[PDB]
Amino acid sequence: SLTVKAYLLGKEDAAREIRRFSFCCSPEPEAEAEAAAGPGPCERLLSRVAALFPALRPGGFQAHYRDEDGDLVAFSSDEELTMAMSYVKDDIFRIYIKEK
Amino acid sequence: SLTVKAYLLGKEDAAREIRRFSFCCSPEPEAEAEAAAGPGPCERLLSRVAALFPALRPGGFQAHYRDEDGDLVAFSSDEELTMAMSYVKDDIFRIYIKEK
Amino acid sequence: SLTVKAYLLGKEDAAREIRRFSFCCSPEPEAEAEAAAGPGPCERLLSRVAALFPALRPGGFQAHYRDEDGDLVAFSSDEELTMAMSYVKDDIFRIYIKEK
Amino acid sequence: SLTVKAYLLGKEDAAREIRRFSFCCSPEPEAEAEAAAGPGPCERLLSRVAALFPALRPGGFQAHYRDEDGDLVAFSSDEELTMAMSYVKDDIFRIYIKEK
Amino acid sequence: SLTVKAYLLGKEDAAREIRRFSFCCSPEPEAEAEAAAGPGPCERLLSRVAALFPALRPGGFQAHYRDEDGDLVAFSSDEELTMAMSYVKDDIFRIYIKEK
Amino acid sequence: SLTVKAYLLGKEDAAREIRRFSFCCSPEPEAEAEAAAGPGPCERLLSRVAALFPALRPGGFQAHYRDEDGDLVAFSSDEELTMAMSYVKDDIFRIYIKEK
Amino acid sequence: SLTVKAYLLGKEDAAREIRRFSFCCSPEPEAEAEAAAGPGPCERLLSRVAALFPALRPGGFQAHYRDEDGDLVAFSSDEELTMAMSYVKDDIFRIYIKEK
Amino acid sequence: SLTVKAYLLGKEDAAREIRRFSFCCSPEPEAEAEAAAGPGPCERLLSRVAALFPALRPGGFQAHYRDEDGDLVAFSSDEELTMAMSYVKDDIFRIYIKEK
Amino acid sequence: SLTVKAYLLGKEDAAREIRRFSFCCSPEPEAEAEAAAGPGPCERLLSRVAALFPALRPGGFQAHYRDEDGDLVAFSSDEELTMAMSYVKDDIFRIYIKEK
Amino acid sequence: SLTVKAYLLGKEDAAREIRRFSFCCSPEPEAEAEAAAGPGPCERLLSRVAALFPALRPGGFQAHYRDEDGDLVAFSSDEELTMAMSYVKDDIFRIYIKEK
Amino acid sequence: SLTVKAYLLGKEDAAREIRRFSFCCSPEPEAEAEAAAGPGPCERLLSRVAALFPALRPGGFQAHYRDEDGDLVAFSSDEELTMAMSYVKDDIFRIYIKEK
Repeated sequence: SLTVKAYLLGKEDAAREIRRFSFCCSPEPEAEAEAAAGPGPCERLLSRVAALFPALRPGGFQAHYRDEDGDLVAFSSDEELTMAMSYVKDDIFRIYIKEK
Repeated sequence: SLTVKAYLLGKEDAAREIRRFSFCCSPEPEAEAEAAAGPGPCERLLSRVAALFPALRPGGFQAHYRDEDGDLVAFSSDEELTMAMSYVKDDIFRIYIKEK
Repeated sequence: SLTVKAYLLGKEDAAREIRRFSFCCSPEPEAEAEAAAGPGPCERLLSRVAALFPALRPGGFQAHYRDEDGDLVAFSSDEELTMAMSYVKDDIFRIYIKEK
Repeated sequence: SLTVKAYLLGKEDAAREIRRFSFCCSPEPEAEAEAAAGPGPCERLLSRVAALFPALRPGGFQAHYRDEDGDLVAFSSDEELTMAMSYVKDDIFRIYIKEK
Repeated sequence: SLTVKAYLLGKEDAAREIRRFSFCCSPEPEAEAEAAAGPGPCERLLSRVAALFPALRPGGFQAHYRDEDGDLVAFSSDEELTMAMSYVKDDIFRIYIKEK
Repeated sequence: SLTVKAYLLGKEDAAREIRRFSFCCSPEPEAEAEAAAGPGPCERLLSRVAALFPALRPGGFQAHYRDEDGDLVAFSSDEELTMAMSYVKDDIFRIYIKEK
Repeated sequence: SLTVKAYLLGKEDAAREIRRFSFCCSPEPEAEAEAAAGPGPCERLLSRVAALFPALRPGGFQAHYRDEDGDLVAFSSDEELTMAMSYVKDDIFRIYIKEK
Repeated sequence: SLTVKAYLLGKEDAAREIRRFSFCCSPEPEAEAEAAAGPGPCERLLSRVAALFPALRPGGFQAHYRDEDGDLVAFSSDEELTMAMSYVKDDIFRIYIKEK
Repeated sequence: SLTVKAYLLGKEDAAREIRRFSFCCSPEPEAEAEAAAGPGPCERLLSRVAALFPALRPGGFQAHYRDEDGDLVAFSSDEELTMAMSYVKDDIFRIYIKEK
Repeated sequence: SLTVKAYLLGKEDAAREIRRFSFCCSPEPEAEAEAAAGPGPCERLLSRVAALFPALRPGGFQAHYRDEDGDLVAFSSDEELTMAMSYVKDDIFRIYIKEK
Repeated sequence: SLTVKAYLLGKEDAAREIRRFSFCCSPEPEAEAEAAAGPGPCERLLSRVAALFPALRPGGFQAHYRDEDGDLVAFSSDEELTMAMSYVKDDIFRIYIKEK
């Protein structure tokens, strides 16, 4: 299991709302194309953040993760998630949520 | 139940009058053609706003709702109402009333 | 018993006069059509505010009550009164009186 | 699905009315010549904008879309629509409606 | 039994009112759909906090609980309650009440 | 018998006035609905504090009692009184009186 | 492997969006003219920045890299890339993305 | 029930050992002369203090209780115990144990 | 399960060594006289503290627990343990170990 | 793998030397009694700290780990190690080394 | 090639002398036991620092490297060097030299 921490950013980049959800270490929830048609972790995470942060649009936001440099990188692909977890050594995945 | 908030706009787009009414989560009040002859939610809402905002014409106004972008979209169809509620996560439906 | 507080608003929305009256928890003062011909609480309240606030017209004013959002909603129906009291938990009903 | 945003322009090129409609990602609604006799997306869009913007003529208007440069290009062909969508990366197609 | 401590937060995030209630270790008060139609602990807690904190709206507030990091996470689901109790080792469940 | 000590709090939460009254260990003074219509200890205590602390409103105050944590919990129910006495081992019930 | 960091510049030369991608130390992805018809690294990088920075045009931007002096040099040739990497000693290639 | 706290005093009247035992509010444990032959509370208390404070003699000590003045009064009679409890209002009986 | 925290006291009553062990909520480990011949929790705890605190004698020490007053009470009976746990609300039992 | 961080403490409890070693998540290095004769993790860790901290005795030191309270608990048993790791969520095990 | 930067520390942990040397990416300079009899990188580095920092003893010093936490870890084994380089992403290995 891997708890993912999300940080909501308003206009002054100030923490509006905080919420976390339990995630599986598994690559993807489903295997069939009826349930995985390419993505998996990204589409899963972006789903929870939507229901968790109703303050903004359901799918009208980008999640930005810090890199080795610290800069924000708006991720939106499973390939980018596998990389983002490579940074964190612990079982906590922090990310910066922003509404488009 | 779903409370619908209406905002009256004069000439300077300034809030003239504020009023709310309790609405049902149901699709339509009646089923017979004697009582539903196509519309339902739109005709119902537009009815209340008229009696609630006597300051203007009874049926000589358009209700504009914000979209995902924020822009105003003068709705006047049930199909447009079902969509407008899809935006709001809460049980409060805000709309911008304007007299023609 | 339920004390109703009224706030008179001039031109600058400034408290002109303040006055309160004792009201009954009962639905309506009378039952016969000779004394209740539809309304009850609204017609009763609007009656007192008139005699209490002679500064303006007797029946040429609208009483606006705050909602869950805080916005003003010019009430003028018994059905709207029962709802307005649902907001206040205490035995004090505050309202914003304005002359038309 | 693809929401198309339209902007009405008066005399001072000022936003008169705003309205949006849900569109299909599909090439055309119908395949038979009885229902597609050459056009498809253009004729479909121009149909909605007419019913949506009754303020002007039903078919006496031209829809202008921004290009790579930003300039307005009055489109009126399906071949031009497929190209216009190539600009927008998102699922929102903005266009400038003008009455002839 | 499990005593739940709630902390009311005004505008300056200062403790407005403090109140506690005795809760059952049981999963849910009732089993029938007439009495449990999905939720249980969340709907129960949120019910008490409403009657306990009349200072704000009855159901117009979000309860935020500290996580392993300490950040506030506005919970509103039974699945989130079972997790929140997993943090506290004692028989005291602290939470931060905020009115919407 | 059980002596109840009350502490009056001004603006600086400073002890304005101190007064005590002898109470009965009994559940309620009366049994008939003409004399007990639900409450008993709360309504009894709140009655004395009013006559004892005329400095403020008769029934426009809340009595807050310390819990196991020490925090103040504005009680106003008999069910809450039976619990408050469970804390004190002695025959002295201390409480913090505050005018609304 | 070599991570390339890109910096998006608006109108005030302020960092709009940040995103990184993993690159190969290899000269070119493919060798055949069907896949390398002259360029290689430039065309590859400019491809990613496009998909990564959809905020602007797909191929309507120039990437500027700092020199020994620090000044910006809009590169757009493989010969210029091999040189740009000669500056950085680490495995991180920073560049300034600007939309034309 | 009544918890009795005992304080052991060495040579410098310093608290050597602390220990408490649960006592009954009842006058005497037994009624028959085979079990009550005059004393009751004194003989009972002095019994526990012996087993509790083995540091000194089993029955070679005197228990001194504070009076209204505060001075120590070596009690050793049931008649003296009933009086000693009359001082304490709470359910805690403190006494000063000293070995002869 | 119940973790018991022990505090070693030298000559200056300063924490020499700290160590904890997991205990069972059960009354006693065994039931037969071959394994319970009267005691149970006391003999069990005093056993662990010995092996845990080899700094002093194996069975030449007394464990003192705080009471309602805070004073130290050298316990050495199962009847005293059941009482000591009645103080702590949590699942942590703190005690002051001293070598005789 | 699990990196264990050790902190050397002189006379003023000041960090004398810092050193870390890579450990296996496995229960024990060996299974045979020739290589595991009861202990495993404790004997393994205490072995490394000795070779790593030659400043003091090889086996004349105690490693103290923080608990839930924060206090130091001189561990020296495998059963105590499994518990110490239960505190840390990450893959880093910190401990306070002290020479006897 | 890999340049190793060393920092000399006096009494006030102030940078006394700075010096760097070019190192090989290779595991060890020699393979024969006449030239590698176990160590390699450590013995090589410690050799240069000696000739480079004649201010102190030739082999009477310890080199401390920062970890993931930042704390100093006096390394003196090849196994520790391979790990220290794993931290630095660049081709620069910084270390804190201290004379024993």
